[PDB]
Amino acid sequence: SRKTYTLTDYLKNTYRLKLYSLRWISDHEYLYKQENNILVFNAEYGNSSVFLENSTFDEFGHSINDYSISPDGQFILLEYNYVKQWRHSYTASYDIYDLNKRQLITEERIPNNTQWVTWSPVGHKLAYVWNNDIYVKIEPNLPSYRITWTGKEDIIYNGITDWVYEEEVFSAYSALWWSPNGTFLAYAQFNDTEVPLIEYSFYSDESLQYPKTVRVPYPKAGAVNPTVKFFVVNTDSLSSVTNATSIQITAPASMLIGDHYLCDVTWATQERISLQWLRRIQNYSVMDICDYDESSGRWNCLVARQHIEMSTTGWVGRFRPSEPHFTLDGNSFYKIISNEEGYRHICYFQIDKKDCTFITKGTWEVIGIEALTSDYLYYISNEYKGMPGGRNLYKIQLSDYTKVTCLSCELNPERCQYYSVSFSKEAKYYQLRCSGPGLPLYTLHSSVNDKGLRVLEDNSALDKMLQNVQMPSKKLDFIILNETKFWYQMILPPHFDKSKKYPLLLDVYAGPCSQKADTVFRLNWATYLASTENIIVASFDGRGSGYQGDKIMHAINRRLGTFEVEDQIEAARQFSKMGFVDNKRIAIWGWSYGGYVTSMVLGSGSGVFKCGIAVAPVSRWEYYDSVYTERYMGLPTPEDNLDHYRNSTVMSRAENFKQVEYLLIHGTADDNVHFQQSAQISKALVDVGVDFQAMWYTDEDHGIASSTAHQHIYTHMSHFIKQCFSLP
Amino acid sequence: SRKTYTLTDYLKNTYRLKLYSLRWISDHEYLYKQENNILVFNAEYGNSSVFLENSTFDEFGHSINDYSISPDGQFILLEYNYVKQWRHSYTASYDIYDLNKRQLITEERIPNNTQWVTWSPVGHKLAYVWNNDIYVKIEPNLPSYRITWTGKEDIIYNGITDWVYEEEVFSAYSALWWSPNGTFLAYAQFNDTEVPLIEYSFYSDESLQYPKTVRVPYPKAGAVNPTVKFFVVNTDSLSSVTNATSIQITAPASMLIGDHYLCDVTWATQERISLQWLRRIQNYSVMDICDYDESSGRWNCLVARQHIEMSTTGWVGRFRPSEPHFTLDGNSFYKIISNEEGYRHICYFQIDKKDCTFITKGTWEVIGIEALTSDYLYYISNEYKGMPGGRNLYKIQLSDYTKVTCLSCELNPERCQYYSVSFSKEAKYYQLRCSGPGLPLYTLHSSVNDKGLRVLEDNSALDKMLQNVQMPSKKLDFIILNETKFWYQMILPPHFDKSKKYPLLLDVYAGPCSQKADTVFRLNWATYLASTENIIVASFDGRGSGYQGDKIMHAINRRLGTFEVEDQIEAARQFSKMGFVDNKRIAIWGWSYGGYVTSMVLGSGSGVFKCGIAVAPVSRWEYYDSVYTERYMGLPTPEDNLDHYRNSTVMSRAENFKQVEYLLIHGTADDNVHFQQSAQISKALVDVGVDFQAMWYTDEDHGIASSTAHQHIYTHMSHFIKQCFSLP
Ligand SMILES: CCCC[C@H]1CN2CCc3cc(OC)c(OC)cc3[C@@H]2C[C@@H]1N
Ligand SMILES: CCCC[C@H]1CN2CCc3cc(OC)c(OC)cc3[C@@H]2C[C@@H]1N
Ligand SMILES: *[C@@H]1O[C@H](CO)[C@@H](O)[C@H](O)[C@H]1NC(C)=O
Ligand SMILES: *[C@@H]1O[C@H](CO)[C@@H](O)[C@H](O)[C@H]1NC(C)=O
Ligand SMILES: *[C@@H]1O[C@H](CO)[C@@H](O)[C@H](O)[C@H]1NC(C)=O
Ligand SMILES: *[C@@H]1O[C@H](CO)[C@@H](O)[C@H](O)[C@H]1NC(C)=O
Ligand SMILES: *[C@@H]1O[C@H](CO)[C@@H](O)[C@H](O)[C@H]1NC(C)=O
Ligand SMILES: *[C@@H]1O[C@H](CO)[C@@H](O)[C@H](O)[C@H]1NC(C)=O
Ligand SMILES: *[C@@H]1O[C@H](CO)[C@@H](O)[C@H](O)[C@H]1NC(C)=O
Ligand SMILES: *[C@@H]1O[C@H](CO)[C@@H](O)[C@H](O)[C@H]1NC(C)=O
Repeated sequence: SRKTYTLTDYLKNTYRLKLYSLRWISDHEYLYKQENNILVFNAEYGNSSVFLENSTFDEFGHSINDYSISPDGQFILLEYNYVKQWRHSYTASYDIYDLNKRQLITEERIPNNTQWVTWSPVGHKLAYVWNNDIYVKIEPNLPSYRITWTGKEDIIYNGITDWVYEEEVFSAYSALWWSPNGTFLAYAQFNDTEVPLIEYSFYSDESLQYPKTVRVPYPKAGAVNPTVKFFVVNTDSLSSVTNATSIQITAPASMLIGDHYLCDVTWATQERISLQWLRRIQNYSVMDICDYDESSGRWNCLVARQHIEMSTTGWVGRFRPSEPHFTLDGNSFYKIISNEEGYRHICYFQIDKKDCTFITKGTWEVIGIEALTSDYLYYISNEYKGMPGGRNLYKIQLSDYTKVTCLSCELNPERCQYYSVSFSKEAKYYQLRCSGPGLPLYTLHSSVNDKGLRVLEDNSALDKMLQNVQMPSKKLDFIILNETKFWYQMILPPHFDKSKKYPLLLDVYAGPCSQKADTVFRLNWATYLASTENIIVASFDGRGSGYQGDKIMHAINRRLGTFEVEDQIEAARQFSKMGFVDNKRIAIWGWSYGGYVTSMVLGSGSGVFKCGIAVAPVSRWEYYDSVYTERYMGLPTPEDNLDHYRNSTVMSRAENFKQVEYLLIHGTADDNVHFQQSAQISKALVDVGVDFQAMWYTDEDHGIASSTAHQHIYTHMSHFIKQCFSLP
Repeated sequence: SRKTYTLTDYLKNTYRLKLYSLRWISDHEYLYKQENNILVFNAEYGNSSVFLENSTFDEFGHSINDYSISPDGQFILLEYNYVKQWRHSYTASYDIYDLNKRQLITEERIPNNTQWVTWSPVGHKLAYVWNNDIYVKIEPNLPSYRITWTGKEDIIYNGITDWVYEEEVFSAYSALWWSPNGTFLAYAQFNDTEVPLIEYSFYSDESLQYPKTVRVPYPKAGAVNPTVKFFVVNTDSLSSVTNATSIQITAPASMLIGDHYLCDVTWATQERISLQWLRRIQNYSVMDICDYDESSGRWNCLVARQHIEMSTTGWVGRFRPSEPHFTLDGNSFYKIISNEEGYRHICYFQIDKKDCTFITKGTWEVIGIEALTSDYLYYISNEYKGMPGGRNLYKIQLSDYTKVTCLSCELNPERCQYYSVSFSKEAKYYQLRCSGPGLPLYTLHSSVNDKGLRVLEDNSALDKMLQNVQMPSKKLDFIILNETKFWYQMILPPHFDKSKKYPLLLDVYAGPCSQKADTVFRLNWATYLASTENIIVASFDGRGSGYQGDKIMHAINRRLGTFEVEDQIEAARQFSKMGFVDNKRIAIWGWSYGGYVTSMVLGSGSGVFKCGIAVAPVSRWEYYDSVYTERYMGLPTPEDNLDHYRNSTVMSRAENFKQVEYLLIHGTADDNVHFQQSAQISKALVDVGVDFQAMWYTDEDHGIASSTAHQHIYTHMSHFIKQCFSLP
């Protein structure tokens, strides 16, 4: 009798997850916005005050898009006129509000169209990027000092990243790193002069008579990539008219030998910086430890003090060399590295000593190091109950590595099995965030004795609303494939009955180091497919998937479009043979890597799938960017991996699509996986005389996330699946 | 007759129409290519021999695309390495083969990537265009003389047209016109400096890592058009030492005022050239008559023999100002003009005298003037039986305009109601070519006592094959709307039965001066829809259509997207009265203008139609080109016609589409109706939440005509109509 979770429920966000986003600002207080007052909370006692009144900025004259408060609390950055670029990059105007006064500063304002801004970690110093050059402000109302002069659109980038670096190396537009003193400003410079450009049309509003051509430096696989330089500027010694001096730190000879990348920047102490560098062949990376010299005024990186990571089995790190977490003095640090068994665990490194010491071990993996104090290192792993898709927070005592406590496993075992955490400064308190399988639960804690302080948001409101609807349930379990455990999940319709046969949709991603079977609670298309259409939606993590060691993750090294595709077919075969799935109605779908796999599956000739939907698929590894592709496939030269680059396109399997109903969708302004990719898929289908369905989304990019497009594509695919499954 | 006309038959051409394409080379011989042998024929007696054996160039090494034989029969041009540009333009390599000898010419060869070649009209001089400049050859083996030096790719065009001029004005690449002597070479020169560029992606073979951006100068409505200059060179007075002397002919002062076009160039005599010009507001045109001054060396155009044409109710001419046919002495010419009742007839003009004399009159129109001799003007009209969609050859005795014979009406009246003609030089012989309603029949005749000589091709073969197929029939008829006749044609399934209800597809074009209802015999898609799928396929010629005078044709002046659209809806309504149509299954489709109308109909909210298909549609007139659009729509400024430009888009009707099932298809490399036009439609249906189907064809242009793409779209449209009509 209750209503079912409908397509329109998902689309209009009728059942919302409540959140509790805070920003720790000290060792015992955080900022939180409530009824859009920016408040401060005292962690120990829960009491709150009003940092910045909701009312303030009513007469400001513009919609304020985000804010940032100076660390040593005398000012606040008001971000407005936000215009978005790529995944992380955006441009914006900024005002500055002086708090010890009811006043916006009116002089020496940060310019409009600013590319990036950042407070120093302490005090109130400002660093920004405009027209691709760096600028520094010592005080909010004074003139800025110009640090670089070489900035040029699409060509020279100072302190911000170019397209590849934003997307694949740093996951940020930013390329600035202040010292903990705020004395030193470090920045990377990127040169893209000889990097080719991907070009495409943007139509814009009807009123535009002629289409625009968007042109972006984008190094496709095996092209000339950008180069990078790294610099450091003393921010305390600057002159109103005399040009600032930037000291350059050079990459180690073992990288300058060829094409390479800056991969990580991390200050250790006020006088030591850590640089991780990675060879274009992503086999070899070097951590450089560089110290400031009182005498010379320069930075020396002792060769004997370098740290090396190699991989014989695949590439380095999960998507990148892991982050190093330094002890307070800067003499040692902790880092995730693959152990001799191939499982990623925490290793202890001392700076002028060579090997490192494993402090965690076993048939699971550490996912991230989240905080370090002199008594404790806190990390998240999937150790609990051997479930690779779970997540908990653990604690190690550094005086005995065997002394390990799990801090989150038993807090709410049935409801919470997927945590993330956010510690105050010095880790005096931590916010725990549970993401499923029940409703998300946010809690606060004290670290001295790991006591539960409160409950910050339990989503009770959601709970009450959901009780009135036929929600689906989720199964997490595993199958065996050739002596190995591989997990899967199913989203089962309500009042599921195993004596009936249900149509099955295989939801697939399957990119390297991905995980599609886990314990998090989601409200999404699948929810609707199952609750209203009684469709089983299934996902499976096969060879190539992550968090279960290298044997499985690297099985696909130098070989995309291979074991990961086979394994999705085999999982389906095995789902077929469960008494409850009708083998006449099995479909497959996915987005991005997911579309490539889905396409490669549909073109395999397996006979197992009736129909599928590929959204924004890669169709040919030579079409995608250099950093991601080569990491998994090497270079597409005959000397290296050209044959497989050629044997693993969707075009080559064009003939087999005659055996299936295929819907191909792609947005036309996709700057990440270019429309070209699906354009070649269709040309290939056409050359061979195969019918299929298509949908381009004008001006949409890789996420197809504009509100109306979003509603449309999911509307379009629901029609498609419904009809594939003879469902009215 | 048992078997059916099948989709594959259409697509694979199981049933070929034979043709008889001949090339006259004198008053009494023609050449004909049978197999690959070139044959020469005698028209009077009908004997024939082999001019060029198919074997001659077996060791040429390159596949020969076409040939052109010098008018004095001494040499032949071989065209190879043919690369297609737009509709008429293309590049190619050329060799010249000396006939009296059997020698290829090795000296001073025509260059690669040549853009246009043409023999003089009498002898064997050559004029070609390479890198946008004109070169002349007196003798095939001698060095060429460079006539222009200003040529610049995409900017200066000497002797060839820019994109608009090629497609909308001359319907040709060529912009060279030899004088009948061969003495003078007259050529146009276009300057596209300020014309904006349409840009679009072209993806090419799979192997291209980066898509190429194609950029073409193309004035969209109301943008900066190209400019034109006209020159005439004396080709008898060229030297190697001195440069060629080009004499410019300026346009009339009444054209120089504002923006204008060069519409027609026609040589009257060895020393007289006729030029027509047209004002950007294409409602006024001026014919200029220019003579060579033997002493001066110049060309003078006496403002006094200027002839003016103005239209009160609309534009000038059908798709342009009609062409003049000059009597041999040059002093007078005949030309089709709209008369005072609004019908297009032949008018006689004497060069220095006012007005002109109409030699034909009546409620019908002359379609073309086909030949002129001392005693007779030959022309084609649609007078016979008052059928606007019929065509016939007529003869008028010049010494008494009331003496008008129909030369074609009674030859084969039940089989032939649509002819075209081709006359030999001096018109002593003519080939008739009938196109329907029966199978095409090609016949040769002598002009003396308009006698039949021979039957050239009667398609007997095709006849018998077709006897064994259940072919559809064709109903050609009319409906009365106000006090006016509007013609439709129906394509009826075999064994038609006026008692049963058939589903109907309205096949629409409906752009200005178009005619969809006629007596032509066609084997096409509609053929299949009727014969195999038992679908009636109807076309209708309403307001804005042509060959019925101006009341009908100009009714849509400055109002595109109105009466032509309404009228198609009304036609389908009328078809429903007629009791053999199922009004729950009426559909509509079109290409180009047809696409535009279909989409405008589908969005009218009319309820009449269930579904439709739009291929390569214009969606906004500001997107299409300047010459065509401004012809019917004026300028898109507030002071001229901007409101209707904005009330006539497909985008604005978007909400209405929820009422129907729509399929939109467009080639990504359409340089004519830019993909932009459908990209904007798709985004508008998306912004308003209307579902629909789509299909882009990568790298195809406005014709989407490569064999595979053609097979695929028609396959895909078949599936669409079939399911729209609940037909298996
Ligand atoms: C064919 C399309 C594939 C697309 C992207 C997939 N994402 C998601 C996971 C991830 C996670 C990263 O750090 C955690 C990360 O750090 C660079 C990159 C990525 C990749 C980057 C790649 N751009
Ligand atoms: C909205 C798209 C429609 C575009 C095309 C329509 N055709 C058909 C009729 C026609 C007939 C002509 O001579 C008879 C002609 O001579 C230049 C041009 C045309 C136009 C050219 C214009 N390219
Ligand atoms: C919390 O309460 C204590 C006692 O009044 C006070 O000192 C503190 O400032 C309060 N904190 C906030 C952020 O309101
Ligand atoms: C402003 O803050 C008050 C104080 O609680 C809150 O109740 C009110 O709803 C907020 N007003 C706005 C602008 O949302
Ligand atoms: C930036 O923007 C505002 C309006 O957009 C303008 O008035 C101002 O002068 C510009 N310069 C600033 C604030 O840096
Ligand atoms: C960028 O590198 C190019 C070499 O491709 C060089 O010409 C240029 O000087 C470099 N610019 C800077 C500022 O490093
Ligand atoms: C036709 O016959 C005449 C007389 O035999 C011959 O001279 C002439 O060359 C022939 N022409 C052709 C093209 O066969
Ligand atoms: C044209 O190209 C072909 C191959 O490049 C060559 O044989 C010839 O010499 C070229 N130049 C000409 C024909 O003018
Ligand atoms: C073409 O037109 C441009 C723009 O008016 C002008 O400056 C240029 O000289 C012209 N070129 C020629 C060769 O006519
Ligand atoms: C020939 O004439 C053109 C312009 O008329 C000039 O640009 C070219 O250099 C000339 N060369 C000679 C041979 O006089």
